[PDB]
Amino acid sequence: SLFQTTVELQGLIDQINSTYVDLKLLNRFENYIKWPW
Amino acid sequence: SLFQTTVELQGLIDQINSTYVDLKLLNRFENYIKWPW
Ligand SMILES: *[C@@H]1O[C@H](CO)[C@@H](O[C@@H]2O[C@H](CO)[C@@H](O[C@@H]3O[C@H](CO[C@H]4O[C@H](CO[C@H]5O[C@H](CO)[C@@H](O)[C@H](O)[C@@H]5O)[C@@H](O[C@H]5O[C@H](CO)[C@@H](O)[C@H](O)[C@@H]5O)[C@H](O)[C@@H]4O)[C@@H](O[C@H]4O[C@H](CO)[C@@H](O)[C@H](O)[C@@H]4O)[C@H](O)[C@@H]3O)[C@H](O)[C@H]2NC(C)=O)[C@H](O)[C@H]1NC(C)=O
Ligand SMILES: *[C@@H]1O[C@H](CO)[C@@H](O[C@@H]2O[C@H](CO)[C@@H](O[C@@H]3O[C@H](CO[C@H]4O[C@H](CO[C@H]5O[C@H](CO)[C@@H](O)[C@H](O)[C@@H]5O)[C@@H](O[C@H]5O[C@H](CO)[C@@H](O)[C@H](O)[C@@H]5O)[C@H](O)[C@@H]4O)[C@@H](O[C@H]4O[C@H](CO)[C@@H](O)[C@H](O)[C@@H]4O)[C@H](O)[C@@H]3O)[C@H](O)[C@H]2NC(C)=O)[C@H](O)[C@H]1NC(C)=O
Repeated sequence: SLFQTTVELQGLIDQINSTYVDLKLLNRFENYIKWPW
Repeated sequence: SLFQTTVELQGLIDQINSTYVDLKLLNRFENYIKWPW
Protein backbone atom coordinates (compact mmCIF):
# COMPACT_ATOMS: atom_id res chain seq x y z
CA SER A 1 0.00 0.00 0.00
CA LEU A 2 2.78 2.45 0.88
CA PHE A 3 4.63 1.58 -2.35
CA GLN A 4 1.53 2.21 -4.48
CA THR A 5 0.90 5.50 -2.68
CA THR A 6 4.51 6.59 -3.22
CA VAL A 7 4.42 5.63 -6.91
CA GLU A 8 1.23 7.64 -7.44
CA LEU A 9 2.76 10.57 -5.54
CA GLN A 10 5.93 10.42 -7.66
CA GLY A 11 3.89 10.42 -10.87
CA LEU A 12 1.96 13.44 -9.61
CA ILE A 13 5.22 15.21 -8.71
CA ASP A 14 6.63 14.57 -12.18
CA GLN A 15 3.46 15.85 -13.85
CA ILE A 16 3.40 19.03 -11.74
CA ASN A 17 7.12 19.61 -12.33
CA SER A 18 6.62 19.32 -16.09
CA THR A 19 3.55 21.57 -16.10
CA TYR A 20 5.17 24.36 -14.06
CA VAL A 21 8.23 24.13 -16.33
CA ASP A 22 5.94 24.52 -19.34
CA LEU A 23 4.01 27.44 -17.81
CA LYS A 24 7.18 29.30 -16.80
CA LEU A 25 8.60 28.71 -20.28
CA LEU A 26 5.42 30.12 -21.85
CA ASN A 27 5.56 33.19 -19.59
CA ARG A 28 9.22 33.80 -20.45
CA PHE A 29 8.47 33.30 -24.15
CA GLU A 30 5.64 35.84 -24.02
CA ASN A 31 7.95 38.27 -22.21
CA TYR A 32 10.72 37.71 -24.78
CA ILE A 33 8.81 38.49 -27.97
CA LYS A 34 7.27 41.83 -28.91
CA TRP A 35 3.69 42.65 -27.99
CA PRO A 36 1.73 43.52 -31.18
CA TRP A 37 2.28 40.21 -32.99
CA SER B 1 7.07 5.91 7.51
CA LEU B 2 3.64 7.57 7.50
CA PHE B 3 5.08 10.70 9.12
CA GLN B 4 7.81 10.87 6.47
CA THR B 5 5.25 10.42 3.68
CA THR B 6 3.03 13.13 5.19
CA VAL B 7 6.02 15.47 5.52
CA GLU B 8 6.97 14.91 1.87
CA LEU B 9 3.36 15.49 0.79
CA GLN B 10 3.11 18.70 2.83
CA GLY B 11 6.41 19.96 1.42
CA LEU B 12 5.08 19.30 -2.07
CA ILE B 13 1.79 21.08 -1.28
CA ASP B 14 3.58 24.15 0.09
CA GLN B 15 5.64 24.52 -3.09
CA ILE B 16 2.59 23.93 -5.30
CA ASN B 17 0.51 26.48 -3.42
CA SER B 18 3.23 29.15 -3.37
CA THR B 19 3.74 28.57 -7.10
CA TYR B 20 0.01 29.03 -7.70
CA VAL B 21 0.08 32.28 -5.72
CA ASP B 22 3.09 33.48 -7.73
CA LEU B 23 1.42 32.62 -11.04
CA LYS B 24 -1.88 34.28 -10.09
CA LEU B 25 -0.04 37.43 -8.97
CA LEU B 26 1.58 37.77 -12.40
CA ASN B 27 -1.72 36.98 -14.12
CA ARG B 28 -3.53 39.68 -12.12
CA PHE B 29 -0.73 42.17 -12.79
CA GLU B 30 -0.93 41.49 -16.53
CA ASN B 31 -4.73 41.78 -16.44
CA TYR B 32 -4.57 45.15 -14.66
CA ILE B 33 -2.05 46.67 -17.08
CA LYS B 34 -3.05 47.05 -20.72
CA TRP B 35 -1.18 45.01 -23.34
CA PRO B 36 0.41 47.94 -25.27
CA TRP B 37 3.78 49.08 -23.92
C1 LIG C 1 11.55 19.76 -10.59
O1 LIG C 1 11.69 21.16 -10.80
C2 LIG C 1 12.91 21.67 -10.24
C3 LIG C 1 12.88 23.17 -10.44
O2 LIG C 1 12.53 23.85 -9.24
C4 LIG C 1 14.13 21.00 -10.88
O3 LIG C 1 15.29 21.39 -10.15
C5 LIG C 1 16.24 22.14 -10.94
O4 LIG C 1 16.37 21.64 -12.28
C6 LIG C 1 17.29 22.39 -13.08
C7 LIG C 1 17.24 21.81 -14.47
O5 LIG C 1 15.91 21.68 -14.93
C8 LIG C 1 18.69 22.34 -12.46
O6 LIG C 1 19.56 23.18 -13.21
C9 LIG C 1 20.79 22.49 -13.53
O7 LIG C 1 21.93 23.21 -13.06
C10 LIG C 1 23.19 22.61 -13.38
C11 LIG C 1 24.29 23.42 -12.70
O8 LIG C 1 24.51 22.89 -11.40
C12 LIG C 1 25.75 23.43 -10.88
O9 LIG C 1 25.56 23.92 -9.56
C13 LIG C 1 25.21 22.93 -8.58
C14 LIG C 1 24.96 23.66 -7.27
O10 LIG C 1 24.62 25.01 -7.57
C15 LIG C 1 23.54 25.42 -6.70
O11 LIG C 1 23.95 26.53 -5.92
C16 LIG C 1 24.27 27.73 -6.65
C17 LIG C 1 24.78 28.75 -5.66
O12 LIG C 1 26.06 28.34 -5.21
C18 LIG C 1 23.02 28.18 -7.41
O13 LIG C 1 23.32 29.36 -8.15
C19 LIG C 1 22.56 27.07 -8.36
O14 LIG C 1 21.40 27.48 -9.08
C20 LIG C 1 22.32 25.76 -7.60
O15 LIG C 1 21.15 25.99 -6.81
C21 LIG C 1 26.33 21.89 -8.49
O16 LIG C 1 25.97 20.89 -7.54
C22 LIG C 1 27.07 20.67 -6.64
O17 LIG C 1 26.84 21.32 -5.40
C23 LIG C 1 25.69 20.86 -4.66
C24 LIG C 1 25.58 21.71 -3.41
O18 LIG C 1 25.26 23.04 -3.81
C25 LIG C 1 25.87 19.37 -4.34
O19 LIG C 1 24.72 18.90 -3.65
C26 LIG C 1 26.05 18.58 -5.65
O20 LIG C 1 26.20 17.19 -5.38
C27 LIG C 1 27.22 19.13 -6.46
O21 LIG C 1 28.39 18.80 -5.72
C28 LIG C 1 26.54 21.25 -9.87
O22 LIG C 1 27.59 20.28 -9.81
C29 LIG C 1 26.83 22.31 -10.93
O23 LIG C 1 28.12 22.83 -10.63
C30 LIG C 1 23.33 22.56 -14.90
O24 LIG C 1 24.59 22.00 -15.26
C31 LIG C 1 25.22 22.83 -16.26
O25 LIG C 1 26.39 23.45 -15.75
C32 LIG C 1 27.47 22.56 -15.40
C33 LIG C 1 28.59 23.40 -14.81
O26 LIG C 1 28.13 23.94 -13.58
C34 LIG C 1 27.90 21.80 -16.66
O27 LIG C 1 28.96 20.91 -16.34
C35 LIG C 1 26.71 21.00 -17.21
O28 LIG C 1 27.09 20.27 -18.36
C36 LIG C 1 25.52 21.93 -17.50
O29 LIG C 1 25.92 22.71 -18.63
C37 LIG C 1 22.18 21.73 -15.49
O30 LIG C 1 22.29 21.67 -16.91
C38 LIG C 1 20.83 22.28 -15.06
O31 LIG C 1 20.65 23.51 -15.74
C39 LIG C 1 18.65 22.81 -11.01
O32 LIG C 1 19.92 22.61 -10.40
C40 LIG C 1 17.59 22.04 -10.23
N1 LIG C 1 17.50 22.53 -8.87
C41 LIG C 1 17.69 21.75 -7.80
C42 LIG C 1 17.56 22.42 -6.46
O33 LIG C 1 17.97 20.56 -7.90
C43 LIG C 1 14.02 19.49 -10.84
O34 LIG C 1 15.04 18.90 -11.65
C44 LIG C 1 12.65 19.02 -11.34
N2 LIG C 1 12.51 17.58 -11.19
C45 LIG C 1 12.76 16.72 -12.18
C46 LIG C 1 12.57 15.27 -11.85
O35 LIG C 1 13.12 17.09 -13.29
C1 LIG D 1 -3.05 27.06 0.14
O1 LIG D 1 -4.03 26.16 -0.34
C2 LIG D 1 -5.27 26.19 0.39
C3 LIG D 1 -6.13 25.10 -0.19
O2 LIG D 1 -5.81 24.84 -1.56
C4 LIG D 1 -5.89 27.58 0.29
O3 LIG D 1 -7.03 27.64 1.15
C5 LIG D 1 -8.27 27.73 0.40
O4 LIG D 1 -8.71 29.09 0.25
C6 LIG D 1 -9.92 29.22 -0.50
C7 LIG D 1 -10.19 30.70 -0.65
O5 LIG D 1 -9.05 31.39 -1.15
C8 LIG D 1 -11.06 28.47 0.20
O6 LIG D 1 -12.23 28.53 -0.60
C9 LIG D 1 -13.30 29.16 0.15
O7 LIG D 1 -14.27 28.22 0.59
C10 LIG D 1 -15.32 28.80 1.38
C11 LIG D 1 -16.19 27.68 1.93
O8 LIG D 1 -15.67 27.30 3.20
C12 LIG D 1 -16.72 26.65 3.96
O9 LIG D 1 -16.27 25.40 4.45
C13 LIG D 1 -15.15 25.46 5.36
C14 LIG D 1 -14.75 24.03 5.67
O10 LIG D 1 -14.23 23.45 4.48
C15 LIG D 1 -14.11 22.02 4.67
O11 LIG D 1 -15.19 21.35 4.03
C16 LIG D 1 -15.24 21.49 2.59
C17 LIG D 1 -16.49 20.78 2.11
O12 LIG D 1 -17.62 21.53 2.52
C18 LIG D 1 -13.95 20.91 1.99
O13 LIG D 1 -13.98 21.05 0.58
C19 LIG D 1 -12.74 21.66 2.57
O14 LIG D 1 -11.53 21.15 2.01
C20 LIG D 1 -12.73 21.59 4.10
O15 LIG D 1 -12.44 20.23 4.42
C21 LIG D 1 -15.56 26.26 6.60
O16 LIG D 1 -14.45 26.36 7.48
C22 LIG D 1 -14.88 26.02 8.82
O17 LIG D 1 -14.38 24.75 9.20
C23 LIG D 1 -12.94 24.66 9.29
C24 LIG D 1 -12.60 23.22 9.64
O18 LIG D 1 -13.00 22.40 8.55
C25 LIG D 1 -12.44 25.66 10.35
O19 LIG D 1 -11.03 25.59 10.43
C26 LIG D 1 -12.88 27.08 9.95
O20 LIG D 1 -12.41 28.02 10.91
C27 LIG D 1 -14.39 27.16 9.77
O21 LIG D 1 -14.95 27.02 11.08
C28 LIG D 1 -16.02 27.67 6.17
O22 LIG D 1 -16.43 28.43 7.31
C29 LIG D 1 -17.12 27.61 5.12
O23 LIG D 1 -18.28 27.13 5.80
C30 LIG D 1 -16.10 29.80 0.51
O24 LIG D 1 -17.10 30.42 1.30
C31 LIG D 1 -18.34 30.50 0.55
O25 LIG D 1 -19.35 29.72 1.18
C32 LIG D 1 -19.75 30.17 2.50
C33 LIG D 1 -20.78 29.19 3.02
O26 LIG D 1 -20.16 27.91 3.16
C34 LIG D 1 -20.28 31.60 2.41
O27 LIG D 1 -20.64 32.06 3.70
C35 LIG D 1 -19.19 32.51 1.82
O28 LIG D 1 -19.66 33.86 1.74
C36 LIG D 1 -18.74 32.00 0.46
O29 LIG D 1 -19.84 32.19 -0.43
C37 LIG D 1 -15.14 30.86 -0.08
O30 LIG D 1 -15.84 31.73 -0.96
C38 LIG D 1 -13.94 30.22 -0.77
O31 LIG D 1 -14.43 29.62 -1.96
C39 LIG D 1 -10.67 27.02 0.43
O32 LIG D 1 -11.67 26.36 1.19
C40 LIG D 1 -9.33 26.93 1.16
N1 LIG D 1 -8.93 25.54 1.31
C41 LIG D 1 -8.67 24.99 2.50
C42 LIG D 1 -8.27 23.54 2.48
O33 LIG D 1 -8.76 25.62 3.55
C43 LIG D 1 -4.89 28.66 0.71
O34 LIG D 1 -5.43 29.95 0.43
C44 LIG D 1 -3.55 28.49 -0.01
N2 LIG D 1 -2.57 29.43 0.51
C45 LIG D 1 -2.52 30.72 0.13
C46 LIG D 1 -1.45 31.54 0.77
O35 LIG D 1 -3.31 31.19 -0.68
